[PDB]
Amino acid sequence: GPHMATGQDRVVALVDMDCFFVQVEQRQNPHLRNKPCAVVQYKSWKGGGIIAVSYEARAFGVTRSMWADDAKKLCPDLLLAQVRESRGKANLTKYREASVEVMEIMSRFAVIERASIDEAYVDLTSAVQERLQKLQGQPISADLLPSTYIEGLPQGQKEGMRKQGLFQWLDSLQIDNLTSPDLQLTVGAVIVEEMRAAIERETGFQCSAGISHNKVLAKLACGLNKPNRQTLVSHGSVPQLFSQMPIRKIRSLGGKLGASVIEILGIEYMGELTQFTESQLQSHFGEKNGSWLYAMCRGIEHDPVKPRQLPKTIGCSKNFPGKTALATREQVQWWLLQLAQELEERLTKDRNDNDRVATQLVVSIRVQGDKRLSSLRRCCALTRYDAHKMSHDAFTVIKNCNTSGTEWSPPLTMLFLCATKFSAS
DNA sequence: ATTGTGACGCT
DNA sequence: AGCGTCAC
Ligand SMILES: Nc1ncnc2c1ncn2[C@H]1C[C@H](O)[C@@H](COP(=O)(O)OP(=O)(O)OP(=O)(O)O)O1
Ligand SMILES: [Ca+2]
Ligand SMILES: [K+]
Repeated sequence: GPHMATGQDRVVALVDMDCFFVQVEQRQNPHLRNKPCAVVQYKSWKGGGIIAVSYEARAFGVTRSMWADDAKKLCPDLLLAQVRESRGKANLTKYREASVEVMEIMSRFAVIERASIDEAYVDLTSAVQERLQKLQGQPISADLLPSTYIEGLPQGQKEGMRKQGLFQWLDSLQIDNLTSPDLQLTVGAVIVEEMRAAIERETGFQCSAGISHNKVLAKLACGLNKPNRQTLVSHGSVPQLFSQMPIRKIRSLGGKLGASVIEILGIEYMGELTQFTESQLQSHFGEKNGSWLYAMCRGIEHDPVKPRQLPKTIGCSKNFPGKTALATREQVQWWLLQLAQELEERLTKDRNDNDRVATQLVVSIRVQGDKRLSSLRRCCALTRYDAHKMSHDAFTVIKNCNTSGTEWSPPLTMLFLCATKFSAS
């Protein structure tokens, strides 16, 4: 009743750069704009691996993690841009720098949590209060929400329906109540329209966004209307929305845990979780997961938007699949050097830009025929930004994995160097 | 022969 | 600490 908290205390947005690496390449090369096109890493094995796909190309069935030769079968006019190669591996610097452009604009409007290179959560609660007090009672015009969908409306041409739903929502709004969660979300959506307009004006990049009361709903909302649109998911919209939502679509339930929720409880949709007590869910999935599931099938989640615009780790990884697996000492040392040199370059830039120094080096490897994605993960001290020293230390840390009697066996299928544990500098 | 990231939880 | 999960 009156004491049941409804998770309506915050306004949270999730901003997601539409096919980001593709947009970066389309900005640089106008011949790629408004065409079916994709970004690929490497080129020899089956044309290279596709890692990003424009919406025009998605219409032909082109997806990430598909070989370029196969994508060309689906879409023979597909245009491709290749990731830069430096020191023998893919180098994502162009995309990291573009991401910083976007994140810096978002940070003007509100505090952000960098979730990935192309995704950030936005805490809008204080921004909405400020904008509400600046309104002082006037309603919100549809003209302030030109790309917003209201999930679940209209009820009772795609752009025509978008506007019908928005009109239903806005006519229903009680603007006089400065504490109405639905009003707060709507003002959040106005601010996100402005943020998205600023991103596009100042970078050329388009994005989609979700606006709701927490991060999981904001992420779910963001996915409902792409590309270049934003979606408001109100608390009231959750029962219908969840009633036919596959559990795997909710952030963190797309893996083994979600599969076990489905198998153990015999359900398919998020909304079905409401039938179970909190103790029942904790009994199947643990105290933390159980309480989380109990609240989140009701639209409630408390995970904060962390004030963190920079990555916490700086990592350099390369797979050596099939017959490219590393089999000699000279090879392992040469690739550790290559990785360590990219890492030193990025670390020196990070120290200059962000006033911090990493203090721990994580070295990880995969060994041929090992079922796990990482076979070994050991850490050593990171005391100066020197590629030769880091590569020597990584070798020293992994060298007892060699079971030979100048050869390396079993062959190595992945090397990974990661700088972690930053401290202010 | 999805690769190259990056965040967080468990024990 | 090292390993596992999840997503991007
Ligand atoms: N597995 C991956 N390997 C390499 N890069 C990836 C991988 N997954 C995603 N990315 C890269 C390419 C994307 O441009 C960028 C953002 O990822 P993601 O948001 O999932 O898709 P996207 O931005 O390309 O399209 P959209 O969000 O519009 O559906 O990160
Ligand atoms: Ca994206
Ligand atoms: K993303």
